[PDB]
Amino acid sequence: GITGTWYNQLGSTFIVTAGADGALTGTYESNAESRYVLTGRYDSAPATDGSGTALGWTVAFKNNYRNAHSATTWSGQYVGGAEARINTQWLLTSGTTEANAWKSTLVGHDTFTKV
Amino acid sequence: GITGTWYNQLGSTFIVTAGADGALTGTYESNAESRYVLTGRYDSAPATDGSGTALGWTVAFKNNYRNAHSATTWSGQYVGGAEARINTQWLLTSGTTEANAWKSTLVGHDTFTKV
Amino acid sequence: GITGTWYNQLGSTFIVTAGADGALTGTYESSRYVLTGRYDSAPATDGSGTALGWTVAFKNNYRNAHSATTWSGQYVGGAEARINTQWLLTSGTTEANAWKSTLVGHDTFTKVKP
Amino acid sequence: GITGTWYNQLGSTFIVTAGADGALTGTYESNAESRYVLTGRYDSAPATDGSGTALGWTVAFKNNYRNAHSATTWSGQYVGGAEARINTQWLLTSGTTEANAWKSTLVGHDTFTKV
Repeated sequence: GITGTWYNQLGSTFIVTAGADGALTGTYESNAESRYVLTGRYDSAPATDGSGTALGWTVAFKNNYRNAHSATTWSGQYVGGAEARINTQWLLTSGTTEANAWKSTLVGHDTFTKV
Repeated sequence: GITGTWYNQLGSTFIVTAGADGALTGTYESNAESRYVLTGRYDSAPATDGSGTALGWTVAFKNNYRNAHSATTWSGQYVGGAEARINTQWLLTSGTTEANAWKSTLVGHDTFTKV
Repeated sequence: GITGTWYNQLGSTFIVTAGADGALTGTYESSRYVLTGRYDSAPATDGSGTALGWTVAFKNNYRNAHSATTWSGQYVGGAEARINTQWLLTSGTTEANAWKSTLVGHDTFTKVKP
Repeated sequence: GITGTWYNQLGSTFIVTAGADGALTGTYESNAESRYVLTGRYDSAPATDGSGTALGWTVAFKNNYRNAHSATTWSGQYVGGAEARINTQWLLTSGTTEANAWKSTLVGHDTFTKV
């Protein structure tokens, strides 16, 4: 149930394909200039006791039009049902010098839904 | 630079290839039963001011022999500098029922060297 | 403002007093546990929220989970006042297990109970 | 073993007193202008299994001389011995309008020593 289009609570969209071999591939859209490659992995053989399915993905915010010198990783789980959701925590890291490496990484969370 | 074999503090091993317009491919190891696919992205065109290179990757802990029902993401940066390092922060999510979701994610930090 | 009884999404109760010097004191029920913390007693005019944080160690007369949680976040006043936080829960582990010592999560607190 | 003067890798210094039933009280500094109150809690009855002692504390970055409109919380554990250390992860949150809340919280790690 992961394959498809997902929307977060504030304008972002991603299209993902979940491969048989646990791969996650797609596009993240924040114009073709706000589109980025997404790649990741997911548990292709989860438990059927009501647990969600573990997954993660990465976007590096560089495309042929712009480069924010920053990458985000999302770690979380897919939960199906009538109300399917991907609940995540993410880490945003920017390229800094050594002296500023202390302030390099933001942390947040994101919920994605199919509508 | 990023391409190579890296080791963290505890002793795990990650072999990565940096290619494409920023693809990260490879394996994580902690023997063949401990090997898992890794996938991520990186800033293929970092700043020229001495900043590091942002990157992220994902490992889902399922292979042909084992399934921990969980995935880890590393968010961080590559420093070419003195000895090259990758300094990361990570999130490990496990699939949980919805009632135990509050304790699904661990957070920690990892430094990699080619030594 | 911040002073009052707060509840998170999971029904836990946070009774806190905001002092005039930026101290936060009170009690947390996830019986009760002592909480202490700090807040910005003079935030920005500009519509910014108020930065704050607090800690609870999960030890009282009944039980001891050998753990402490810290919440860091901000208060946003409004028709619906709310406190948006990220938290870190650290348990005592041996050295070899330290890598799995810390959970991370997010709590939203509100003056109305779920 | 917690009561005293602790130092992180970045210069920063913290003086804490551990009260008998779990209180942590002290100052965080790096001159008066750079001095701020800290308060936290610790497990006043740790396990005897050689596990460490859980604690946490908070500093809000406001004193009589300046206001960063920020608060940092440290969550971690005291590890005793000759090489006594406090290992932490932290969250730094800044006040932000609702529009900039995604980028309000920094995450990182710090290690404290008695020397």
